[PDB]
Amino acid sequence: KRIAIVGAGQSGLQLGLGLLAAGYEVTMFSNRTGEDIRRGKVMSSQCMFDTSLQIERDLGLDHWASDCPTVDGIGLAVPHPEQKGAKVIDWAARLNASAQSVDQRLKIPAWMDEFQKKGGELVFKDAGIDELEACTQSHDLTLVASGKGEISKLFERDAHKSPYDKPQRALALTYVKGMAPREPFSAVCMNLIPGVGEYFVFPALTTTGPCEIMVFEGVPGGPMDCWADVKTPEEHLARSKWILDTFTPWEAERCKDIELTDDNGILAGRFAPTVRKPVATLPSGRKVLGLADVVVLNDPITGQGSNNAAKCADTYLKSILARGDGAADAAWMQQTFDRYWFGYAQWVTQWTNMLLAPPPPHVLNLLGSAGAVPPLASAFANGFDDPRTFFPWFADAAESERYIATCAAVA
Amino acid sequence: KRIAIVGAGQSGLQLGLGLLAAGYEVTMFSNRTGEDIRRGKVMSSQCMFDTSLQIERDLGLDHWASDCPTVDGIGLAVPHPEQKGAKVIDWAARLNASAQSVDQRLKIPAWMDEFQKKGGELVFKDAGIDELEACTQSHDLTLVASGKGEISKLFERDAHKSPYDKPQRALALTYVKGMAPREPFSAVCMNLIPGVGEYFVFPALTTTGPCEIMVFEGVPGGPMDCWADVKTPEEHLARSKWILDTFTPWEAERCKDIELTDDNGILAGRFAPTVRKPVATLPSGRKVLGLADVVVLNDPITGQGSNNAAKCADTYLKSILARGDGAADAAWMQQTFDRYWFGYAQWVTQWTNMLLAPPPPHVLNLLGSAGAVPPLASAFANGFDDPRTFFPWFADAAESERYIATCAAVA
Ligand SMILES: Cc1cc2nc3c(=O)[nH]c(=O)nc-3n(C[C@H](O)[C@H](O)[C@H](O)COP(=O)(O)OP(=O)(O)OC[C@H]3O[C@@H](n4cnc5c(N)ncnc54)[C@H](O)[C@@H]3O)c2cc1C
Ligand SMILES: Cc1cc2nc3c(=O)[nH]c(=O)nc-3n(C[C@H](O)[C@H](O)[C@H](O)COP(=O)(O)OP(=O)(O)OC[C@H]3O[C@@H](n4cnc5c(N)ncnc54)[C@H](O)[C@@H]3O)c2cc1C
Ligand SMILES: CSc1ccccc1
Ligand SMILES: CSc1ccccc1
Repeated sequence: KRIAIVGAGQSGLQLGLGLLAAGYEVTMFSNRTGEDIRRGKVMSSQCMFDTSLQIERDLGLDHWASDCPTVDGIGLAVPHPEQKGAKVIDWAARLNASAQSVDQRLKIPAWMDEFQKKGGELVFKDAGIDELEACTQSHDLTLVASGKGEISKLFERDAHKSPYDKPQRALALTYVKGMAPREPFSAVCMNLIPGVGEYFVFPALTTTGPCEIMVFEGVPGGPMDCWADVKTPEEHLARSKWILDTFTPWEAERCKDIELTDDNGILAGRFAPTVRKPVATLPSGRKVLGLADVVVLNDPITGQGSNNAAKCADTYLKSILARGDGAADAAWMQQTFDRYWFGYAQWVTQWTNMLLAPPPPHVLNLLGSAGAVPPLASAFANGFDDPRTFFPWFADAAESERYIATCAAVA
Repeated sequence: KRIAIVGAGQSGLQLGLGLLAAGYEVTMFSNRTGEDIRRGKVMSSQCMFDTSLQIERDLGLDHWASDCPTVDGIGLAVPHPEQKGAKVIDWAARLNASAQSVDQRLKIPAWMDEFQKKGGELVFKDAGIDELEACTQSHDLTLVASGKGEISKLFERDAHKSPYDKPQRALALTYVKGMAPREPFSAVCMNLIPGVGEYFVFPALTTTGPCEIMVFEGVPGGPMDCWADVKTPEEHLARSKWILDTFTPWEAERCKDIELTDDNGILAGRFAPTVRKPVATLPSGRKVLGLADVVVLNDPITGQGSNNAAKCADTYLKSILARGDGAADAAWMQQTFDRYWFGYAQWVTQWTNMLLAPPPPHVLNLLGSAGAVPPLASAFANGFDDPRTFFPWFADAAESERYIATCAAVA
């Protein structure tokens, strides 16, 4: 009945609040104050689809639902190789239920406040092995929910579940005000630049109100691997507009008057997709369980990290509650992760790792057919809510043709 | 806001009650009265695992939860080829949360009563095309939830999702009183007779109170394809005991004083696993959507039909509620099924169709290893709650060896 969590992030706080509500005692380690998180740099574009949002609703944690703009569809565009400034693919499809992007700068600090108000023990320290050794002696279970923090490397990389050992994209974020709203409905507007990268943009809620978030992913060494020489916010905004002018002029028409939401509404970085073994053993022989990005870390190209974090914390909470007074031993830890991985995250991860690679012919045919077969576009869009629904037709050519036929027959 | 359902069974009634609670008008066609169902022959062994049970809880429909015996684990035994009357494999593992088997003779008629009390329109008739033509003119959506009824063949068989066109097992059920309870916990006791068939037994609740349900599955033409000459209840009970004496004498020790719960607590039959296309078009050109066993029908060897029905009706209810005033057209119908199939039922179906075939070597090694690696036994047992968690390690030899290693490392 006493649980410790290292890392006051999305999964750690969602889990901790769920545990307090179920009557557990929870100790949490945070390496930052709430206000420094609110005013520091953005961490994500955190587009959460309806199933993830519902996990939050069900815990009573959808505190921004009324004020956050809804994201109501997915759009996909590809530049026309010949015609200047035109697209050869340009379609959209509605989500069956809205997505929402609530800035983690808002959400994480407010959930830290709620955690304390609900009786959690917040401890402020950059935690290391010594804190984990202490926690495992005074608590029935200790989780590491540290995201991309260095302590996450305590867990052993799972080579067989990690096909990549290098970053597959160069990343940047720019949060802006003044973008022309998308009509007639909002969407994740996905621009796929063949051989170069991707630009995604959608509305969100941040610390100065509603905005849109521009998301840039560049094939390393290509024209959109282009943030190294950017050293000021102003240079960042300018490089952002430069990308749209150069590769997606249709989107640049929406951005004639964009400004940064704030000077810290920017980010640039990269990382390798990595899966890790969930059970780490400390020097003392005691054991800790990794959560969410500590054990399954994906490139953001499919917008699944925050969705994975919510779904992972839900699965771990259910497993803790079902265990009761049972021992939180390594077997239980491993089985808890196994259910998440084999039941769900392996399919999110396989799909995302496929999309980082160059698209094979059957995939380009799927993307093209979706522009003329609205049921297939709808399947694409709503697959973002449960990427299991892409298999096997997205990854295999013969099955892709069968599914196109199924969709065509009901259009 | 007006919905018609043909077939007053598990999925149709669960869906109908969910719809009434959400404010819809629901018309339902039943081909039997509630009392004739309560007193007629058994229809299933309906072992529902925790996720399915929770769908019922969440709708307020767990009316027997306190009185039904819990099923708390899974056991697996294989006879020893040499040693007489002994087993070469004999292990068990606890379920993380209980399963329960509430006889459909109890559940379906009580839910019919509740359906009427909550304002549903129950119509008593053996429905055919004429009723479907009428319903599609007076309702916004018409579903066919007819199980193995003849009208289910209105929907087109999906050859590519149906590897079998003949029954793979000869089936029988015997509901009994007086069986020695399993100690120290209850379980689905699975007896795998190599090359012959399977005997499963577990506690349940029926119309005369708590019982156990014996489940017999025989490879066609083999020693357990043995119900053709049985023509009375007494002969049925006797043939049931004969099987245990001949192939599972360890189970016969529990059955020295068993009696039928009632003369209609017996069943024998067979059918081919079949998947169908979800959208059927009537002579008028109007369309209907199939539900649960109408579109995905599996052999009962994995105990998944009632679980699939609950999960299918949950997915369809969520899809209806999300649609709102949107058209219930063929595309929406097809996408609703697609989410069920690609997201979930394809994996239940692939797993079950593999187990009907002879077990390959890596599978026999998995079953053997589970007796000495408790984390692998636990994975087997709790996989019954979400068969997605068997992939890819159950179906591929190299991945099975990797998972055995993972389980061994935390034992
Ligand atoms: C550029 C980018 C774009 C993204 N876009 C999306 C999107 O559109 N949709 C989506 O679903 N996901 C998106 N994500 C992913 C998502 O933001 C993360 O996957 C999610 O935050 C993971 O939650 P978590 O709990 O695992 O980690 P985090 O939310 O990162 O929480 C980890 C916390 O632990 C802290 N910590 C680290 N080390 C220690 C320590 N020693 N002691 C104490 N605390 C420590 C960290 O500082 C942090 O506060 C994006 C990510 C990036 C980088
Ligand atoms: C031997 C056996 C053992 C089983 N064991 C298990 C187990 O342990 N666990 C498990 O999870 N599942 C088990 N099942 C499967 C499970 O019982 C079914 O999959 C489940 O009942 C399917 O629900 P449904 O709504 O699709 O169909 P049903 O529950 O069968 O409902 C269909 C209804 O429609 C009626 N109907 C048919 N035609 C018409 C018509 N023209 N008009 C009106 N009504 C009509 C039928 O009479 C019936 O009442 C077993 C099945 C069998 C046969
Ligand atoms: C930031 S990349 C992405 C893709 C899809 C949905 C949301 C975000
Ligand atoms: C009736 S076969 C079976 C198998 C597993 C669980 C329940 C039933």
